Amino acid sequence: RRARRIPHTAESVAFPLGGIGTGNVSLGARGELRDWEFENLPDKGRLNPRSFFAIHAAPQGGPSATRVLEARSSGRHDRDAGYGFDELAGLPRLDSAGLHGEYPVVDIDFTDATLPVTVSLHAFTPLVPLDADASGIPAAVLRYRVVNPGDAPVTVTVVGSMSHTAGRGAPGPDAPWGMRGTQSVRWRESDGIRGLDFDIDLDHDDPGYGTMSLTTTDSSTTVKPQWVTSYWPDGARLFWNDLADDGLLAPEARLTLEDKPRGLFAERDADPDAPALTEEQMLAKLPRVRTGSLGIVHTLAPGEERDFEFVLAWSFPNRRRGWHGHIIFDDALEDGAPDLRDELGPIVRNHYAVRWPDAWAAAAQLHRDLPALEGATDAFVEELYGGSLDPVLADAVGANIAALRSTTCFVLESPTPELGDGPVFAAWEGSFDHGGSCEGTCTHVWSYAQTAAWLFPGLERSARRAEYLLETDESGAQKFRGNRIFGAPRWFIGPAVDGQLGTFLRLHREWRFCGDDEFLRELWPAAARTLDYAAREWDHDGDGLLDGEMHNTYDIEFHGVEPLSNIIHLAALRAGVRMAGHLGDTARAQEWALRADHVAAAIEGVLWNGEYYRQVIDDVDAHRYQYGDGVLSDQLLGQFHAFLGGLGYLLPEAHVRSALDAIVQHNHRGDLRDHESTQRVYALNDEGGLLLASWPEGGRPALPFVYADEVWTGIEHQVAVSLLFAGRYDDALRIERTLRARYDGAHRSPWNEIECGNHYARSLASWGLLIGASGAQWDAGARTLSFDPVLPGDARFLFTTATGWGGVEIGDDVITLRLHGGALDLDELRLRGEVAGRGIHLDAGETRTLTLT
Amino acid sequence: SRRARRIPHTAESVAFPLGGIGTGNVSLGARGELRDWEFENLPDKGRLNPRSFFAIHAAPQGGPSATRVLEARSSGRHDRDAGYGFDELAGLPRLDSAGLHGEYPVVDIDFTDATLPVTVSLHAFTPLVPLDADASGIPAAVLRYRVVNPGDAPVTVTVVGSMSHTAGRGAPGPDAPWGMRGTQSVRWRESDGIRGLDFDIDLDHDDPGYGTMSLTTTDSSTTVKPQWVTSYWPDGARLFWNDLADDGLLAPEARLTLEDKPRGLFAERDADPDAPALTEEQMLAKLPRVRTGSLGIVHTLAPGEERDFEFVLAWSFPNRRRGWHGHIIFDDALEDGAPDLRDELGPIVRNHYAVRWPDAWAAAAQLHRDLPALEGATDAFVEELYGGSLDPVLADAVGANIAALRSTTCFVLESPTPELGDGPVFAAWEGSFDHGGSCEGTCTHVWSYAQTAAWLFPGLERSARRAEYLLETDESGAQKFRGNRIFGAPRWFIGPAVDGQLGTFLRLHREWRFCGDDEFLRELWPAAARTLDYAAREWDHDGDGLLDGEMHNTYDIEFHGVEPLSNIIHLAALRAGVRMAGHLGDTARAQEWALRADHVAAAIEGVLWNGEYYRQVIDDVDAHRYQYGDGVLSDQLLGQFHAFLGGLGYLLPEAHVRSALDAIVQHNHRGDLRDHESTQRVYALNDEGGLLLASWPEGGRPALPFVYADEVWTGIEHQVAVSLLFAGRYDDALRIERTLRARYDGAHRSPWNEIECGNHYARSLASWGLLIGASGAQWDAGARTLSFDPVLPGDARFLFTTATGWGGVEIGDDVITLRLHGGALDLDELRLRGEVAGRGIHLDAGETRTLTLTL
Ligand SMILES: [Cl-]
Ligand SMILES: [Mg+2]
Ligand SMILES: [Mg+2]
Ligand SMILES: [Mg+2]
Ligand SMILES: [Mg+2]
Ligand SMILES: [Mg+2]
Ligand SMILES: [Mg+2]
Ligand SMILES: [Mg+2]
Ligand SMILES: [Mg+2]
Ligand SMILES: [Mg+2]
Ligand SMILES: [Mg+2]
Ligand SMILES: [Mg+2]
Ligand SMILES: [Mg+2]
Ligand SMILES: [Mg+2]
Ligand SMILES: [Mg+2]
Ligand SMILES: [Mg+2]
Repeated sequence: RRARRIPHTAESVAFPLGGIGTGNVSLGARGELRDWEFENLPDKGRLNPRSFFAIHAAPQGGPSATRVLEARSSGRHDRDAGYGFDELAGLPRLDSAGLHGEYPVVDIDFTDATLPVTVSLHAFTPLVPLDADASGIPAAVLRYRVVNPGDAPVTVTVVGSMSHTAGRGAPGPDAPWGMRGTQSVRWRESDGIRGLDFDIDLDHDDPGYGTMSLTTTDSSTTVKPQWVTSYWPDGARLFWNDLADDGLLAPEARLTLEDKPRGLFAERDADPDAPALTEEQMLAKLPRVRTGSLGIVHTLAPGEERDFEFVLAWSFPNRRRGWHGHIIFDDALEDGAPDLRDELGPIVRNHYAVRWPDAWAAAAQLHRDLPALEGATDAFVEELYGGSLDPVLADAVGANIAALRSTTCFVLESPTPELGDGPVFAAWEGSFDHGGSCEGTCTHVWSYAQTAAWLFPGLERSARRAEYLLETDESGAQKFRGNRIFGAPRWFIGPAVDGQLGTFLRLHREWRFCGDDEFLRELWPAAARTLDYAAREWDHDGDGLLDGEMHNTYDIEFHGVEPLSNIIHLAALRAGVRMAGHLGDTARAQEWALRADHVAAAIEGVLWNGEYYRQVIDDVDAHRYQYGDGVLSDQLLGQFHAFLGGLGYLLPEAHVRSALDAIVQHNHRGDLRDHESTQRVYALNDEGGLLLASWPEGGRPALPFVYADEVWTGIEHQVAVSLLFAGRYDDALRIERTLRARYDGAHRSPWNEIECGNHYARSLASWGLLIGASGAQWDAGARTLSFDPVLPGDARFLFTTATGWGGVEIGDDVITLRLHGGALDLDELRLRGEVAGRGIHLDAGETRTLTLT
Repeated sequence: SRRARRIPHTAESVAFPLGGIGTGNVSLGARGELRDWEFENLPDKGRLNPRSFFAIHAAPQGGPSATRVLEARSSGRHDRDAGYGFDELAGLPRLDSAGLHGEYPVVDIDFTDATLPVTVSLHAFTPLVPLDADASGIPAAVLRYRVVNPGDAPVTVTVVGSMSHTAGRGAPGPDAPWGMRGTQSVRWRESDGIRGLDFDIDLDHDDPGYGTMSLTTTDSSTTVKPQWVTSYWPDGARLFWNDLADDGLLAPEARLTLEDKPRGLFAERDADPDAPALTEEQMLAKLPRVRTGSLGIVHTLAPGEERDFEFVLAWSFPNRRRGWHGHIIFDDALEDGAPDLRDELGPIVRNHYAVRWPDAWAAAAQLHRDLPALEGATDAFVEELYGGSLDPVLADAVGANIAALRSTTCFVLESPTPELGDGPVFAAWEGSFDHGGSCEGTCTHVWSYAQTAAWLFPGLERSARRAEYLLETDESGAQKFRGNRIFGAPRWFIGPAVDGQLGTFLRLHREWRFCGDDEFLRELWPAAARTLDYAAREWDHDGDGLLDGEMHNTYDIEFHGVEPLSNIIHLAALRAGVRMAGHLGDTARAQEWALRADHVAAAIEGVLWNGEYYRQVIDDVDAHRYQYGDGVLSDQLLGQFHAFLGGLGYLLPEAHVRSALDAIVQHNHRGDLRDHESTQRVYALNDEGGLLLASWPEGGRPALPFVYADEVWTGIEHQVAVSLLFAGRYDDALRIERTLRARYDGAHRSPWNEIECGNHYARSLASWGLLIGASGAQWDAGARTLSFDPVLPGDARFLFTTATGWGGVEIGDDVITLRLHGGALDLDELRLRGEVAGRGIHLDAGETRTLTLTL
């Protein structure tokens, strides 16, 4: 296998299935399902009762074997009440496993000393670049490949057993058995698929309502649609008895073995010769989760390999209207915007529910379209992980896509009439284990996130329209957390300099990617105002440099004069000139171009110290949370945006390189055992990482900004991307190797970079590594595509554009474009600053090799 | 040189619990970290106490200083969802490694580090004084850091404890800003011969969440920051570390907040933007409500010098909400009969320890003032339990499991019900979930397994027997197996369990035999005798003397047919009944019971014995769910465990008892569980071993056997190993114990926490019987006789207890020595291996007597 084998003992490792906005379930390195979080909230560590795969292998004329299809557990076994009944941890398992993840696809290869067959699991949820719907199906393929390496036929049953997740409620008389409603399960065969269809009797508009399914297209099935529900776990024992007996299953004659509540379960007030309860009446007194099993049965010849293919699908269509987070409280709202919530009502739907209002619909789609969906997914994996990128960089780019497809992000169906009809992308900053982290598609965080802008640009556009149409007032003040997507009044807190101007940079990015001038024009009156706001409101001494108190991503305000704000502003001005001039807004184009030149001069005159850019302040201790002559890792965040936006260097190339080099030299730690931090920990011990700031020349405040001693993968990524554009390949690679080692499975999961929450949005800065490594520059307005790889010689990269995606392959004398999705109609193709092709058009499925001479 | 085997700092499960009987607890991990902060009348495994940690500043003369948290480095998962948070101070430098050496109640944690210019060890304990439940119930612990200077220059060392109070948390909402329903306080205090930090909270004194804490020393060489800065951001910790790492000295903060008014993200929406600053007091009212302080002790160590930096951590949460408030005995499960006193009695029951000690400081002051005697007793205990002849495996099993008795699982109430009169009453959960009690009501079917308190704190067990007989036993002799009436509530409506009810009667005999108090027995005797007669009357439907048909038991199901668990317990109960009846002059009842017992033993042999073991006789093992038939039930001879411990000897032919025990071992013990198939709960798995509850070596497995048959319970493992020691099957006892304790050797589970339905599970207290069976200790307080009969020949040395006193017994063929460490002992006879060693032996604490044995 190409991916690195992660052993079954790496307990943190979780490979997430599910798509954009769908919610998720993960596979651990034991091959177990974990982190069941379908229900519009995170739920790391949620155990789904009785939900597992199992194998019965019956060698012809030989003893049978029956195992759960999981490697052995390891680690702490001191659960407070033991592993519970519903975990079935006492059933026999496979000795070991290795997990090989190339997100969105995983392979988990099992090893066992005695099982008479060998097993692997291939799993994925499709990902189709530029197709957010196809990439947002609430379902996953679970495909178990079984090999008979023995000399006699083996009859193999692979059986998924599953419980629906819906229905939990807080303990109480409205939630007997912790369940607010009662589940159902049945066998179903319709829509070209067969299997188990789960439901619940909650109201159609209850936020907790949802469905699940476990299906196959395999005709060779054996089923127990509904396990027995008794007070004791009879269901499970009967299931195992049924499976290990013969590798076949039957429906249960009786759905409960209780006649009436007795012994410990007796109702104190029951009439002791009440009439017999019907089974339905007895079921009404019992636990409300339901479980079924779908088995697929094949006799494998000596040597034969066969796939046992399932789909697991789910649908929780209803969200409560509002973030219901921990920041934007209904008493932290400012007056001024109409409160639409009573009129619009208490629910907003997930977008995915328009096509797939229940699990069956999603399953049926995934099975019907599997060749194309899988074909796309596989082409994506091959381009992303099978080209010339160093494996570390492919890992950083690819694995972090998981954040975009996690509970951190979601897509709402028409949440507010003010944006018109259609999907609106919105996101937390991250996911706490059990709730959202930091609501409002936070602009100072999300400005670092690049992945969606290149893979699902539609989503990012929908978000920019919320910020400009709803969250930007007449003066140009833009909220950095948005509440108006729900119809709710705005958050009362004011603008952040990085969030407001980062948003403006993202408007440029979005427009550059799609080429849609109408998109830009709609947002332009508000966007221009936000750029004007900065020079007017944030420069108190009229020198062109933003100064004094401005709020930033560090949750504090910087004072004095300093590069984070100023270099972002410089980039925004440059972007603003491009957009203004294109749109014919000649007054702003001129005004901003003058301003930009003046700012760049003033940055070099004031903030540059001959090695890096730093904060000019009278007294670094006069206000808490400053940094002064410290080296701020984000000093050049503006330049990261500029490189990615095709704006090149904002400042003298040698000065930018010096500054980057200072960041690497001073702020990168190979080992953190001696680091003296009172802050949050995302790197420690024998790990390394880029610090947010350090003070190599002294001047450390008593109380520096409150995250200065921390390590943020997002900042690591942005700096590495800048280093790539600057030609500092070795250092970018070292940053990325070091940070991804913290996420190699030993202590943290590859598919979950963390900050304030799991699947943290800043981690999506990582996509810029592909861009920087390849020097990809797509301008949809010019219809030009160019590459300029940092490393010389032969190369092969994934690329995206608005209209199409594929692979680029570069040699001495030729460049090849192969398109896997959509279409490409280039005015011009450039390689290393030279014209490689004019008028170059390709359709999906076509390859063109162009001579460079 | 440490006697306990070294547990590495990488063993994440390991937690050495400080605290005493009924006090609540905090634990030490193998990194030397404090963890599992659970002082407040409920379990709380995994609760992190913000800003609560020890650190060292080591300033070598003429060398670079080192400032470190006095913990080894963490080593497992680091993927906390938000990172390690500010208040964990996980980004401060730590030590390369540590080795934990626990001989409960004492622990030593030895740090190793390549950069620190001194070497550090932590010695910690909460005193344990056998037979003194109060002295063993101090809500405090000693934390004594030994620092050695192995280098070549003097080093000025500061060892600093920083600590937050735990009190005040509230459910999310407007009255719990920052998650805190009250505001804590901390101050420097010097009083009662001690000094340090005194923590309080502005909750009402009767609030269940009210309490205090203290961190004190008697060292005069202190440096202190009594109250860290409270700002919106964690300025306090930054200032703390700047202050420590600068010079190893601390100062009080001139400003208790660095906020002038709420600003920025914390600004109040409606505030006037140019509002003036608030006072410091008004500003603190708007800020987080936990308070932190730091007590440092400073000494300069010459090359080769060592010094103790001694702290005491103490706490007090005096108030419990009246009632179990568990998950079984809800209002819809309450019986009409006994009237509801709850409204008449008032909403709070106090912890017993809160009678003696008003607050944390009081308990700290006691512990410091009395420390030489308390520690002396504790050290003498440790030496007898762990420094004698027992195989270390056995000493481990006996001593580690005491933790359960001193955990949140158990507590002691001040006078919860007028119906028992005034005084402390012991009560217990079966266990402790991570964040709540497991299975309320001093459950009798579970607690009948527990032996530790009956030998170490018998008074506690007597107080509980009174609740059962006076409160939970009706006029027919039906006894509840979960007791709600201690709180003045109606009884639970569920009826008796055969093992619970008869197990409690066996424990009455046990308690009476230990103490020799006929008045204790007489008060309970009418109720107790009715509970024994209840069995033969109500549970034998075919007149054969054997209990038959539907009887509920510890497996939470009912056995049908006729089967040994019930019947061999009954046999044992009858034999104990005869002793008690005979002594009290209830001569007619003694005779009746003796003859009934003779008939029961004969019927057991004639019906339940199959030539190899005892089993369930039933027409169809599948006619009723949850049976076992011809399976081997590990608990078949539980009655015989009681009988052995109660001095009653073999209940059945010796060869048959040994055969059955051998069959339990042979059939139900597993060295490895890779091949095991269980749809049940997991307490043992994979490459572990254990004793299964049942197995079917000759077939006859029901489709749905009892619901725990395929499980492994340490309590059952212990009871069987105890019986095996009595029966002379030492090797097999040791094997069961070796295998079970290996499950709790720190690799996957903690030595100090055997688990079943909950942490610190009461059944694990069967482990005390290993000492009794290994030593063959037989104490009869009514006869004033003490005998030993060790399973292994030759020289031996054991802990022993009696009602009046405790100590060490040293045995050879030439002499037997008693050394009494506490109390007194007045023996009419001392016997060894059935022979009189001496008569008229009178010892006081601190004395020894060595008797030469006859040739
Ligand atoms: Cl899109
Ligand atoms: Mg959790
Ligand atoms: Mg349905
Ligand atoms: Mg079958
Ligand atoms: Mg200025
Ligand atoms: Mg490591
Ligand atoms: Mg075509
Ligand atoms: Mg075309
Ligand atoms: Mg917990
Ligand atoms: Mg006080
Ligand atoms: Mg100082
Ligand atoms: Mg009866
Ligand atoms: Mg009978
Ligand atoms: Mg082994
Ligand atoms: Mg192991
Ligand atoms: Mg000798």
